[PDB]
Amino acid sequence: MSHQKIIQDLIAWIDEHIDQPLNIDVVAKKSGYSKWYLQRMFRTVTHQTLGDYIRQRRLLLAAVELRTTERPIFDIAMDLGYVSQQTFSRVFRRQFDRTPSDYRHRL
DNA sequence: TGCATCCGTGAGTCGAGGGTAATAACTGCTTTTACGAGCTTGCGAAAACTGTAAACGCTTATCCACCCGTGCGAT
Repeated sequence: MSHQKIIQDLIAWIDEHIDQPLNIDVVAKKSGYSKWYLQRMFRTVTHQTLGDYIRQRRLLLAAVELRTTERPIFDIAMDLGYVSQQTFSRVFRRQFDRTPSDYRHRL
């Protein structure tokens, strides 16, 4: 089994469990590998990062929880690896170039 | 020294059903008291509006250290 089949399984590993507290100590242990070694092979298969991409699906989930659900900004961050919305609102100007308040207005 | 008038006594719980009636003047005249009518203050409400330290949600400016963007290495 080549490693390009490993990371193909890893793209369906998280697509249901980004609302869960999913950390690297779960992803590495339930893959059969170590904590660091999964990140070296992750570059040569999809050209992007791993610890930011789980945020990139988490910040994708916050936008589809804002354009559909009435949940506030402060405690969507509580389930997605943040302890407050102060940093969680800040990276959204990097990921989608918008404010977490301004997305729901422009339809 | 009787004799004659007089004041003061006379069980206790309950009970039922209730309260009266005879008879008595008219007039003109003058002073006091009440009853409704109509105001005057004033007092408790409704409906607006001008001063402050927090007043509901929410962005940034920072600092920093867990983690690890990757590379290269461990047997």
